[PDB]
Amino acid sequence: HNLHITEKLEVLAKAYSVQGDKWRALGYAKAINALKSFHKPVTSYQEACSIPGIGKRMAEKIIEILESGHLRKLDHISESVPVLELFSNIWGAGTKTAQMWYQQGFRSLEDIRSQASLTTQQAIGLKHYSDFLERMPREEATEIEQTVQKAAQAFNSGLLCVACGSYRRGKATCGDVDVLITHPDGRSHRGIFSRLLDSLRQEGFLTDDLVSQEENGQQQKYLGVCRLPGPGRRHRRLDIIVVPYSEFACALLYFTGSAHFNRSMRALAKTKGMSLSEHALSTAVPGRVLPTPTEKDVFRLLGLPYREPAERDW
DNA sequence: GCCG
DNA sequence: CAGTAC
DNA sequence: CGGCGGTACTG
Ligand SMILES: Nc1ccn([C@H]2CC[C@@H](COP(=O)(O)OP(=O)(O)OP(=O)(O)O)O2)c(=O)n1
Ligand SMILES: [Mg+2]
Ligand code: NA
Ligand code: NA
Repeated sequence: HNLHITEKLEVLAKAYSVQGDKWRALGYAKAINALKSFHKPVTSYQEACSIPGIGKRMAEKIIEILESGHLRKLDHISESVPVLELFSNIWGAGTKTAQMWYQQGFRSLEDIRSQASLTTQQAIGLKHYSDFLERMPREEATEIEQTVQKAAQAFNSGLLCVACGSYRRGKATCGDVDVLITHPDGRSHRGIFSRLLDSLRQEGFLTDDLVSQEENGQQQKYLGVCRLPGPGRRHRRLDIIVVPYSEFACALLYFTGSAHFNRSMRALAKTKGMSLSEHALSTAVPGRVLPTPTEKDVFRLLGLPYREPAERDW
């Protein structure tokens, strides 16, 4: 739907975000969404005030954009913001690191390459800078998930592998590939990361590891980098989680998202004296875990109608 | 920034 | 722990 | 006045 007030607001929101004002940025995000959810182009100050997520200050900005066709605050955004955005788009660097690099006089990725001290993660993020900002066709995400599934089912064919994130939400393109792995017997998921990752390494599929606590038998996730074989391939981000079957629905719901949708659902759980995580839906406090064999049960226990993954793309 |  | 990440 | 989702690695 709408509109063009949001276009101005998003510039401001991004400026707040990269500069580290996360809660103010959150407020803008919620306002921007409320605006995008409204059917009718907002006209009245009082109208743009009745909307949940819109207050006195967001209203005024809306009124100025309606009257003047401009938001004066956009003329006074710090000159640092484009460089902060450039730096924080390095995987493994966030606002704190970006701000420090900026304070140290760095202005370009060449500055970072030649003069900044990089964490192991950040060096990987930098060397794949363009690739990690690309989205892949969902056809490619299928190939990547199948690669993971084949390696997994090769040593335990009962392993259940499901591509989640934007892929499961049906998006045409994917930022990365998110794969959930579990086992219906409730125990054969334990300790498999070593075997799975070793297998994917043997064929040269994995190219870099970002987060992978392989000294821990209770490792929950792998975040890394892969590349399919042959010409015309880019490096793609790969995220794998391995979960016990008892937590399947909550893990699936979480990993499917969207992130915004997860936050909304967890917010709602709080209002009902409950707590929702990737492990379980509980009553609040620890608390008592509720039985959730399927995603549908999570919605039901929260008093919600079920939403298909494509309807969770918030 | 928003909200209770 | 703070930072960054999902 | 003061929280905003809930959680998993890293060093
Ligand atoms: N702050 C976040 C980030 C992610 N997730 C969850 C929901 C989405 C899932 C995968 O994360 P991403 O890969 O970042 O999201 P995506 O929906 O798959 O989008 P993209 O196509 O950009 O990867 O993990 C979350 O709960 N909270
Ligand atoms: Mg994803
Ligand atoms: Na980053
Ligand atoms: Na490791």
